[PDB]
Amino acid sequence: TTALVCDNGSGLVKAGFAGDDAPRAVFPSIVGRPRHQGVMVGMGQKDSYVGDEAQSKRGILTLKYPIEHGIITNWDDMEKIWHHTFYNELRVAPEEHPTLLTEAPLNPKANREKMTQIMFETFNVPAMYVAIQAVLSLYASGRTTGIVLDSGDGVTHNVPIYEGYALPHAIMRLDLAGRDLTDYLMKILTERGYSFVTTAEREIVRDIKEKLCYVALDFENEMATAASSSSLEKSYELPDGQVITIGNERFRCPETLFQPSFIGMESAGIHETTYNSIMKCDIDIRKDLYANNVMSGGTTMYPGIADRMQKEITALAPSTMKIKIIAPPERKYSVWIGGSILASLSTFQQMWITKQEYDEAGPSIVHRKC
Amino acid sequence: TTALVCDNGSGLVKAGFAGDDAPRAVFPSIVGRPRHQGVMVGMGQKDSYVGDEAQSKRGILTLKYPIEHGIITNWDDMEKIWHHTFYNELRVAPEEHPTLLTEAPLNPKANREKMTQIMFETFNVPAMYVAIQAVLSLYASGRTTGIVLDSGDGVTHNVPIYEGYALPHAIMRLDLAGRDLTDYLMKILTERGYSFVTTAEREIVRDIKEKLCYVALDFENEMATAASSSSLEKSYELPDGQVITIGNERFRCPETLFQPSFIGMESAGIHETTYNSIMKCDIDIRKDLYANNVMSGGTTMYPGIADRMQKEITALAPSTMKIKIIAPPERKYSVWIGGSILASLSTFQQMWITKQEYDEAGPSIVHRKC
Amino acid sequence: TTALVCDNGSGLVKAGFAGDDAPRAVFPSIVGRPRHQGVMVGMGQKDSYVGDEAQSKRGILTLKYPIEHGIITNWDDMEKIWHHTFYNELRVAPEEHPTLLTEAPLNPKANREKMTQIMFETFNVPAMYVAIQAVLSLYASGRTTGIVLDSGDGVTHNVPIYEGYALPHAIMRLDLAGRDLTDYLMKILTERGYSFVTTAEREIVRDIKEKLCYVALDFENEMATAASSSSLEKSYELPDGQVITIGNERFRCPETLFQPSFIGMESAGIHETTYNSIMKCDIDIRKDLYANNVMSGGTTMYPGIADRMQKEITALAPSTMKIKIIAPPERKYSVWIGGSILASLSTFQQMWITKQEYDEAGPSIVHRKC
Amino acid sequence: TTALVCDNGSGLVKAGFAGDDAPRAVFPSIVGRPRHQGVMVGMGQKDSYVGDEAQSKRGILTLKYPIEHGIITNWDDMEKIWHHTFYNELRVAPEEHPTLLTEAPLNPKANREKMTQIMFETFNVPAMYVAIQAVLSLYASGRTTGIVLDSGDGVTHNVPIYEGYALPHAIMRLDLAGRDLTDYLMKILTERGYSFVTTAEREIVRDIKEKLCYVALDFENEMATAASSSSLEKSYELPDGQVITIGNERFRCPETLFQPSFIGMESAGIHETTYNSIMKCDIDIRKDLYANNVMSGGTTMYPGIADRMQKEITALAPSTMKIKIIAPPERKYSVWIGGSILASLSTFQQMWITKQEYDEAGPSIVHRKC
Amino acid sequence: TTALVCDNGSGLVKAGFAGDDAPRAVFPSIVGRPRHQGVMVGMGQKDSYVGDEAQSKRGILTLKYPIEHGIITNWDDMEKIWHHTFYNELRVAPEEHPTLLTEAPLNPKANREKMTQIMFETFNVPAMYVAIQAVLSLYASGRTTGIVLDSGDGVTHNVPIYEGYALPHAIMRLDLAGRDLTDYLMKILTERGYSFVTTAEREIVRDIKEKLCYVALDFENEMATAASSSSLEKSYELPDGQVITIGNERFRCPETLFQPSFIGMESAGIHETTYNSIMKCDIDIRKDLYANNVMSGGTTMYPGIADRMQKEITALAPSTMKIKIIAPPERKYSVWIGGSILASLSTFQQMWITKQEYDEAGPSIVHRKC
Ligand SMILES: Nc1ncnc2c1ncn2[C@@H]1O[C@H](COP(=O)(O)OP(=O)(O)O)[C@@H](O)[C@H]1O
Ligand SMILES: Nc1ncnc2c1ncn2[C@@H]1O[C@H](COP(=O)(O)OP(=O)(O)O)[C@@H](O)[C@H]1O
Ligand SMILES: Nc1ncnc2c1ncn2[C@@H]1O[C@H](COP(=O)(O)OP(=O)(O)O)[C@@H](O)[C@H]1O
Ligand SMILES: Nc1ncnc2c1ncn2[C@@H]1O[C@H](COP(=O)(O)OP(=O)(O)O)[C@@H](O)[C@H]1O
Ligand SMILES: Nc1ncnc2c1ncn2[C@@H]1O[C@H](COP(=O)(O)OP(=O)(O)O)[C@@H](O)[C@H]1O
Ligand SMILES: [Mg+2]
Ligand SMILES: [Mg+2]
Ligand SMILES: [Mg+2]
Ligand SMILES: [Mg+2]
Ligand SMILES: [Mg+2]
Repeated sequence: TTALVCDNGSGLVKAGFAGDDAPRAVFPSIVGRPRHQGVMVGMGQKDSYVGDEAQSKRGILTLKYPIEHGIITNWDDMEKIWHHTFYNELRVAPEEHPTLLTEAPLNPKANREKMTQIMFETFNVPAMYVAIQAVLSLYASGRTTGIVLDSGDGVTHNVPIYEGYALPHAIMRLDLAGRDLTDYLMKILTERGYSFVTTAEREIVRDIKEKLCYVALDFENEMATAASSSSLEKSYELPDGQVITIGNERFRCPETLFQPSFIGMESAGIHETTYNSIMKCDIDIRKDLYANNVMSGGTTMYPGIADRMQKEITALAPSTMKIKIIAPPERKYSVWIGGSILASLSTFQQMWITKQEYDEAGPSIVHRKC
Repeated sequence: TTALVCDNGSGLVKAGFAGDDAPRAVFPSIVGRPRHQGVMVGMGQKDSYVGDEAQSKRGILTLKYPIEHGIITNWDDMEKIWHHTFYNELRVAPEEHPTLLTEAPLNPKANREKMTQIMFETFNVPAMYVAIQAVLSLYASGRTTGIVLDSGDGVTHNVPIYEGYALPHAIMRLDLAGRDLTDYLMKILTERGYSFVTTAEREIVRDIKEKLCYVALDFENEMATAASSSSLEKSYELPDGQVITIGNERFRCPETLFQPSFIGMESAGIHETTYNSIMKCDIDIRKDLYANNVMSGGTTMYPGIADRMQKEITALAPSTMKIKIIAPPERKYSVWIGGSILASLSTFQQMWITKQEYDEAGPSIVHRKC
Repeated sequence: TTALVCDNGSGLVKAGFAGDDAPRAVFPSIVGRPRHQGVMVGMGQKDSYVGDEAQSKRGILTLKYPIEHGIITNWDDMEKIWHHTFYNELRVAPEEHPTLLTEAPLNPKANREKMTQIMFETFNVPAMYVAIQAVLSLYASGRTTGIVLDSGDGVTHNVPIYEGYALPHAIMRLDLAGRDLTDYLMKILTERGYSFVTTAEREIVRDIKEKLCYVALDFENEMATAASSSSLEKSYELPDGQVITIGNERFRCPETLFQPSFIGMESAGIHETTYNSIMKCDIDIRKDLYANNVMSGGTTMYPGIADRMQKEITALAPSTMKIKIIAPPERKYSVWIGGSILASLSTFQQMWITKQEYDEAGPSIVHRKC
Repeated sequence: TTALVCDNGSGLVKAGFAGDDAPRAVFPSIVGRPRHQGVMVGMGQKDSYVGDEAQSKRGILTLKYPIEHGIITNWDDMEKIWHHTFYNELRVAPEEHPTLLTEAPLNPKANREKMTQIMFETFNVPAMYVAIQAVLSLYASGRTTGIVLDSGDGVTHNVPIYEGYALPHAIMRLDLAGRDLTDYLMKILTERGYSFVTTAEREIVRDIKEKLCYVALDFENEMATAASSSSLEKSYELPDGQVITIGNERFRCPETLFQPSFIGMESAGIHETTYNSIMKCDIDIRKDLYANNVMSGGTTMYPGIADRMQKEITALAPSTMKIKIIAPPERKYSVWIGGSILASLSTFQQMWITKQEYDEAGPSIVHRKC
Repeated sequence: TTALVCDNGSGLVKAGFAGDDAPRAVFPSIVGRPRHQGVMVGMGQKDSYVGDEAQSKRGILTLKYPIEHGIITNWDDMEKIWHHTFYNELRVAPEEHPTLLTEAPLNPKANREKMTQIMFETFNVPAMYVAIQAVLSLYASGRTTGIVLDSGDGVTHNVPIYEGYALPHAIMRLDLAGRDLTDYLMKILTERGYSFVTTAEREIVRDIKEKLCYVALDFENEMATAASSSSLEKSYELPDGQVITIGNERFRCPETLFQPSFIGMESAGIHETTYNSIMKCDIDIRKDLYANNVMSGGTTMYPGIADRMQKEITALAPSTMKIKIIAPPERKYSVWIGGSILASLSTFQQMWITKQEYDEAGPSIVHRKC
């Protein structure tokens, strides 16, 4: 009866039933093969470790993400993570409840085809559907009008949606996301005397960026304050026991979202892609899209990103237009919230692709249906 | 008991009961099909949108006019607009009150035949009548003598009417109207750096022409003032937030009414067709037609069109004759005013074509009756 | 008690009571049917228009004269004009006052019979009488001796009358009158660039001939003056506003009265028919008829017609005889003046044909009585 | 030695030498100024285009007729057409061969004066003559007795001619001709959905009337056949590629020749003007004029016009009289045939007005001579 | 003596002398600022790179087009490109030979004014002229009649031209051109696993579209062949060494020329705008415009675009009309060919705007002259 919604993101896998507020299953999407020979005999040494067990034993593992910027690079570990979150995390079978998968727009069709094939052949689900992460994150907002700024761990994409009709010709996609921010933070933290080279360590930098990084109102004056005094510096407690003192890196690595020239990308920052997509949209819907900029994803959780997004957009947009940046306090899981509120809808229950519909169509039904 | 009068114009549909001063229902006559796929599920997405709901959601629609220059191009959307203005706008049934339709002279008989067939078969009205827009606009003037300058959104026509006997052999018809003026304004506004290509945008140009365009007393001196200084330029507030600065376009696009060589037409302007029709009329009625030039329609609402019409006519007419241009302040709906004052007349109540009269006659009773 | 005198002429109907100087009712004798369909509903549109209401609304009517050259062509409109001048113009009933009708000599008996039948059957007058227009126009002169030159709109006739005994064997009749002059003026005005084809327009030419045409003392020298210079040309104010410049047409179309070869008639001019009738008269009354040439009718109102008539007659008559042309200043209505002065006479009151006399006699009493 | 005969008609200019059967030069009499700026440089763009070159390039021109209903409205283009037909069409000089011009009766003297002045001053012809179109069209018939029904493109006139003596007092002139028929066809073709507004298009309607229009034996029964079935409708191949389906318009627009109330004229049809002119003629020549009704002009080329003219005339004329309608198969150029057969006559060679005769007389010799 | 013709297009700058067949100077119109700091010292690092040097060093540059859809967005780089093509490419001075510039119709007057000001103030040319690209591309065809389908890199416009007189009221302009096709190809190539985000890469997609894209005879059957088998797929050699396998994208992105709904535009495809402009033209020139559809520009170089244009036009045009699509093998530079054949014309040598003419007129002489 109930439906499963599985937000297979690049950094986290939010999986839970339909009709509830919060996702019950949340864990990093990495698999870890044992790095060392393992002299001790017995104790249940396994070939792989998924999620929290990998996070706890990350010292002797070699963590890696199966999903790049949205595309699934490796498939065996992806279906392994799916089997894990289905059996060892939710303790349910896929043959009973329909599953709901999410993806980013401007996605290779091979990824969706392999998703459908894996879901229908290995697990044999009665029905499923492949929605868009940004559209669901807009559902969670309760409204139907406004452009969505969805930026997760691997991809940042924006799609403007009017009063039910979205604009596919203005869908912008930026490969700059949280993983690139973590890489830039690792690259700029070596200038302080802290080398993070290995994948296992990189997670420490990820947590440091998650709980110590913020976006400045403006770059120049915050640098001037960084240059003068240590009033800005703050210390962190490392798992090994040492302490580090980061200064301008607290707001320099989040600035890459607005100035991609730091990691080398030529793409316009997240504050300019939205304005360019709205300027590519229709001239009557711009008044409604300017005052509705729905943000989602874990990357939009920095303290002060909403204020800078606002300021930049009213700097780009005309003065008479008013800019509003909807910053929900549960925007980290807004995609899952939208999927769960979508799965309970009665009108949507008819457009699930079913096995009986899938047999004659093959793995190509997903493009024509979704 | 009461009778419905429905001025199914090319740009607006003025619909209301009989015996009242103002039409209660006024909205643009366009239907809009959804342009984009519509990813959001639910919320009441419809196949079409008529009138003000189309004007509000014109961003995602593709607006189009079912009526060209007076002829009804598409019939399904026309009867859809009729059903809309009957049920969702007036909340009345056509089976009870008789309806009154209007049309322009020199009209194809197929249009009137299809009008009668749709009104008698789909709605099954007890009685109806097809009058002429200019004759009704003259009724609204309270007088019976004078030529009528009726120019709406699709057609401009002139018919001289004496003390009850009109002259059908002098009925002039000009395909130049407000839609052509809007097209010319769109064509000449690209020279300033503002491209309006799509139908939805074109409505913005229509409102700009409605509330920023005027007709000059003479073209040459106003151009000389346009050439020298910006004393003439005025800014406009666009819905997107931007501002535009129009100069000579304020009086260049309304000049097409008097110089059709701008949009390419070879027809004499609205100031020469009236004089040629009066010169085609009888030699004793010219003295009464020269001093009575009743104007109507929304196109005759430009500031200064009455003065230029006067000046041009006394330039064409002999000097001893005096020219008067009746410019009523409610000439935008003068056709509807005349229809409503006509429907209350007791003598007219006998010449409605009824269903019992329509059965044996077929759809050809309208030509012999009206 | 009082008696009605009704001069039912070809161009005008002079109707009034007896014993007064001027006729109170004067209007053109034409009926006008509506030419156009008449789209406007109501306002009192009528089937016909008689007299001044037809003259005012002549633009949309098709005027026509019921009386040709003296004979009544159509009878329904004639009795309609009679009913009009009796009820809507004089506001009196024919059943009370006796009516007096006039006619031209050498008239078909059917016309007088139908006149008597209409007056006695439709209106039921107590008494009536059918006199001769020229005899009454001679009464108005106060004298009893002299030939009468009566020329109205349709017929020109001359009857010499001695000291009470008229000569019926010398009654000449010429079908050349004002209508033929108007037709000739219309035919010769097209050579200047002014086309008058329709009946309504023709009235404008009639007024132009009434107030701009004169008869020359001699044709040759006036042509020589017309040929040289524009000293003769004069302009006219048309009702439409235009102006025309007529030259030799001011005295060419009135010359038809003396040279009938212009409109094609073979009849001797009005200056030769009088001389031929006097030469057909008795040899002792010629001395009294030569010095008494009473003129009447509206056609004899041209400036200079009296002088030319004189000159022509003394050119035809012997030198020892003296020629006099009585040109009264009220000769336009001289027939009505004579009828009114005749109706007051006591001796005439006995010879009215009465209904009681009419019953047994039928419509043939008029020939034996009058 | 040879003489030029130039029938400067309202729609066509038939020009050729004398003594031959057919006119070598035939082309429409219109001049066309270039309507558009003409971006292409070179190629021989000219200020005007006359005749067939205007007909071929009528798309970018604005055609107009210098001759109205017989009067020459504009003189510069008229003398331009004369110079064209003299030099670029016949390749002859006017100084050598005498020219013969034609005109309609009841013509303004200014037109003939300007004709003579242009022919004697600009071209300096040795001699010329201004004849009448109907008299020449009667010459072409080989007989001398009979009334002529000459109806071209601008004027329809009738003049009865006996055994050498014509009757100028019975010359009727009707302004209804082929141009008015084309205008009526354009006005009544808009009821089928085909709008012809511009002058260039109007020529297409002219050809449609020339090769698809006929006159019915009677109006009522042909309408009854038009009302029932499409057995009457016929399609036409437009130059643009489209096809049209005309029904009752094939015989409705030619009916205007007999019922002028369609275009609004009050004049009696061509079947009543002839009878009224014959009834205005002499009573002994009516027997010879009834059996001789010579028709000419291009307007008399409709299939069935002869039969309807016959039927109408024997309906108007007495029964004992026999009516004959001479319908020659070359009546389209009968005026030119008569001019050419007239120019070869030896007796006519003496009455040409010569330059030596023209010097002292001025431009007024034409009225006294012709 | 010789004249310079400079086709400053949106994607390429064809510059060469007059009187020769091929343009000697051809290079992309982009400027590239150095993206990276440039650690190496010396070697001639420059602030900008224009044309082929930018194409060779595009890896470290950020290419951008100064011309949008025809309008010049940035002026400093535009005059820089002009100075480059004048000095570093042709090695000539502008002060000696007159220059000829081209532009698209329906162009903002500010662009032409700035063009004239830059050419007369910075370079001080003796004379110049601003022609239209489509008119020149028609000159290159050697004929004068036919509509031109000019579609370059930024704008597609159509102007019908008759035998020297063009029709400015039927000039259609479509903002869909090769740049939009390249953007659509980049958007649809991400579905195969190849992300092109940066401007430098986009040139690789441009070359892929130039040498691997074709237009199908019909969309449906070619999709059916694309769906079934890889018989359609073809590989490409990337500069980095990798190979790509494109399938339906070979004919899907060129279909945008006929179905603008792919990139979101509401404009009718290039096959419908031509038919709508011809239907807006005159009815006599349609027969000559249907059989003459001159194509030009680099976008019209796809294999099979001529056949599809033909088929679509005979599908829209009537059947009796014959459609011809002139597809010249040098239509990529047809505008330059026409400019060069135009500059050698003797008649055109008089209408160059000169400095002495420019002084008193200011930068506004270009509108009144060209
Ligand atoms: N409190 C926080 N502040 C800043 N960044 C955060 C915070 N929490 C998570 N993130 C970043 O957001 C990313 C998670 O993205 P997520 O929303 O899970 O993407 P997806 O929905 O595609 O799985 C992490 O990589 C982390 O770097
Ligand atoms: N205030 C105004 N000034 C100038 N033009 C106007 C104004 N209001 C309306 N119009 C023009 O008049 C047109 C409406 O014509 P309308 O009178 O409704 O025709 P119809 O009676 O046939 O419906 C509109 O297209 C608009 O361009
Ligand atoms: N002032 C005038 N000068 C010249 N002609 C006139 C004048 N007034 C009237 N007429 C002519 O006289 C005619 C009127 O004739 P009228 O005497 O009324 O005849 P009847 O007595 O038979 O009615 C008119 O047709 C008009 O043409
Ligand atoms: N075959 C035809 N059938 C009917 N009408 C025709 C035909 N040919 C020509 N006409 C009409 O006749 C007119 C030509 O008149 P025409 O005899 O040339 O007058 P004119 O002699 O004064 O030049 C044209 O306008 C055309 O409408
Ligand atoms: N062989 C080809 N096949 C398809 N498209 C081409 C080819 N060559 C060039 N193009 C396209 O044509 C465009 C060049 O347009 P061009 O004719 O130079 O415009 P302009 O004349 O305005 O400079 C390029 O952007 C390219 O995409
Ligand atoms: Mg995400
Ligand atoms: Mg209207
Ligand atoms: Mg009288
Ligand atoms: Mg003729
Ligand atoms: Mg180009």
